[PDB]
Amino acid sequence: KHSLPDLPYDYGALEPHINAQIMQLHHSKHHAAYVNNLNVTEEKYQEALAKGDVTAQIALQPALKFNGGGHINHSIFWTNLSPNGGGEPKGELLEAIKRDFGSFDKFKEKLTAASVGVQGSGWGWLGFNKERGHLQIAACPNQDPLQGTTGLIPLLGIDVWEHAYYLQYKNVRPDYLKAIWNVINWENVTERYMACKK
Amino acid sequence: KHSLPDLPYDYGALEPHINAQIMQLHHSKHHAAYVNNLNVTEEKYQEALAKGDVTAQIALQPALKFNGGGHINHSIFWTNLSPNGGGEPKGELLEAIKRDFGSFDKFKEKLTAASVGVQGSGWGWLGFNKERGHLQIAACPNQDPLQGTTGLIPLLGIDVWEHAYYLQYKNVRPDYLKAIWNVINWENVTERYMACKK
Amino acid sequence: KHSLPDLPYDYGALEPHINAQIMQLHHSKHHAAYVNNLNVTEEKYQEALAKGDVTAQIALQPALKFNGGGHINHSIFWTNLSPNGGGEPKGELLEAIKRDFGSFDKFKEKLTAASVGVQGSGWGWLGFNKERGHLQIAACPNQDPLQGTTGLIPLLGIDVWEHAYYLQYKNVRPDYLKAIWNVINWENVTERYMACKK
Amino acid sequence: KHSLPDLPYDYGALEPHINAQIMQLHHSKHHAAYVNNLNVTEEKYQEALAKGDVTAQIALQPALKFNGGGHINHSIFWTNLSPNGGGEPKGELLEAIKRDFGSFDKFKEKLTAASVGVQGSGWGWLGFNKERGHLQIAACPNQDPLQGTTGLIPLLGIDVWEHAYYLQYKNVRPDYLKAIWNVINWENVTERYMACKK
Ligand SMILES: [Mn+2]
Ligand SMILES: [Mn+2]
Ligand SMILES: [Mn+2]
Ligand SMILES: [Mn+2]
Repeated sequence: KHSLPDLPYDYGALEPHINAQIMQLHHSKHHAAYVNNLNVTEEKYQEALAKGDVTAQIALQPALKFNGGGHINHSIFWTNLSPNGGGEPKGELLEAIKRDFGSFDKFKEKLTAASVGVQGSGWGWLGFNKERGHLQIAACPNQDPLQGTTGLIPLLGIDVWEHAYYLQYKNVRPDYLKAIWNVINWENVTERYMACKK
Repeated sequence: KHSLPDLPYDYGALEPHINAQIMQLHHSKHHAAYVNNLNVTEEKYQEALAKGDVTAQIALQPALKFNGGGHINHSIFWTNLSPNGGGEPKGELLEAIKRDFGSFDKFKEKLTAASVGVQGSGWGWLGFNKERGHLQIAACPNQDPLQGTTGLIPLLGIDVWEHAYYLQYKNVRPDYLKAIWNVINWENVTERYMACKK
Repeated sequence: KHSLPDLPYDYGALEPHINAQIMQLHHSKHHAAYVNNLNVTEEKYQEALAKGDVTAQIALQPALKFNGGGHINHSIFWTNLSPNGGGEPKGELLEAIKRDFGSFDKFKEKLTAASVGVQGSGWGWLGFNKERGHLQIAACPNQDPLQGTTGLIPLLGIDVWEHAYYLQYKNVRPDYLKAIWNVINWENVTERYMACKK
Repeated sequence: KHSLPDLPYDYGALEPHINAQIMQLHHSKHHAAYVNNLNVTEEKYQEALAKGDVTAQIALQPALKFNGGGHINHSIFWTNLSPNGGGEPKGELLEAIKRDFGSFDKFKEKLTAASVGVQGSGWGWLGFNKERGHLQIAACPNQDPLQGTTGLIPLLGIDVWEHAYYLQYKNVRPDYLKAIWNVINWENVTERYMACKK
């Protein structure tokens, strides 16, 4: 079975950057949608695998990636956010940011960059490229997962799907994206960071 | 130059199905975004064509389709909607619907079908397949145009991009999709229809 | 376990249309490659499913579709070919061809059409669209299966991957495509046809 | 007008690695195909741009990228190959290879890696990522150009489209890929390299 994470703060705790109406729905109506369909599909995909049924296995695949990836994209997100989060990453992570984007503000535009240009629905990502032992920004389509689709390890991800900001910023994706920095829980983005080791 | 169509009714005129806050923004902040970037890109793409510069031509391509298709997808949409629109297509169009989906409610389910399943951002489409002289439902990704990407002729399209319903239906795409029928200006969907001739 | 079909004729039996060097390799070196990797992957995909491991499940997906689809695309192919095959489809199938493409020669160009324009590697397909009870030509990318990716039922498929003709027609895909008609086992393309029933 | 480059050696000059039957056809029948269709399409695309005809512009797009990118992918290729080419990149380029893949054999494996895994038709690429001032291996689909589609600068590319090796290595892509090293004209791959400057 797969289950919906409780988010590490109330809905309320990310005001004013992200309002609680958006957190209310992102977690409960949105993320829960994916977990449940992940479950129905994975269910169906251990049945069809078992029969060796390669066309219904291939047919259950976009379903599996949308909800699969939609479950794990949004599960990393809540953790990347926190009220006593925010500011700039201390220590090691910061230094890697410095070593790879030149400076934290250069790193910040480079990620607003990726995120603000997702044509349609998708995500912006600060990832880790462990074959090259460095940071790496990537943007992903729909709920297409960073590691499931590129092999890069997710440290920080930004949802730019309209359901993530619209009820608040309306058409202005980059306003959302500016608010977002203030709740970025660098203490966890670092934990993910450290996990990766050279 | 490309210019933003005025929509054929005030924002207000599609209440309660689509509220005027949504119409206000879809036309003004959203569609206008695409026209203007269409223009900057087409500008740049007659410069680079002129230099025979095939890599910057290929680079301006997703930009051109997003805003190109985003301009023409949304320009057909306003025309497919009207207050004294709605109900059931009379005459010829209805009959083709009957001949191709069996009945208008079978046709309606088949198009909610397409639309409600757009993984991510995209559109549901009642099109015309002129190589086979019949109707044809198609769903398109992002602002990927029906005829620019499939050759099918657009008669009726439904935006299922979240920016089309979210401020009102929130996570409930199919509620939007049920409201939508009541403003469907069949008189124009028919005009597009007739244009196609066998 | 998945196993390689024996092909229903010797390599030799499709001369001169397709030479036996090509049949030798298509079946033995090519198709067998896919079956074996289908097996290793499906193996790995019942392990990771079992652990509920959604990122390695999503990572095994292009592997599964390439070899999955590559196994079932090529398994339908051999059956669509035969020496005492060829000519035009008798009875019902022919009539559906007449009803959907106007005539067998109109149907033949419409399928050379699809096949000859596969940008890169892929397949041309005479399929069945069972939601609309009619024939339907479709072209698929790489070893992307007709029914696994579109829901259409495969009656006749043409490989236009270069490995299918190159050792013989070299750069001339459409020469291959003309030869191909002469070995088209219409007796089986019909059996697939009939299976579909309205 | 666009014109076919003469290749910098006779067909013959890359034996035994790539045979002259393959060079004969790659340059003459294959690359020439793309130049000519580039030309017809670019022609049509300055007509339709001129009329502001956004759906026929979007329709001429896959045509333009296939032949556009197919023209420029194959034009860089001939230059990356030479008889008095081969071996090990001297100086600066070598050092960047050392700095980015650890060693030239690690770099070689990493690029056979990319190339040998192109599902279907495509290319493996040693590129330059000028926003990060370093080397970067990328693999591209069909004739999808490195810089036109990723912004990375092409220094060395390997065609793994079957038309590049099949008449010689048949199903064995990696044999082709091993032969390939021996004709790699490092003197030019370096010139492209140096052009990029930090
Ligand atoms: Mn989301
Ligand atoms: Mn819209
Ligand atoms: Mn094949
Ligand atoms: Mn080539």
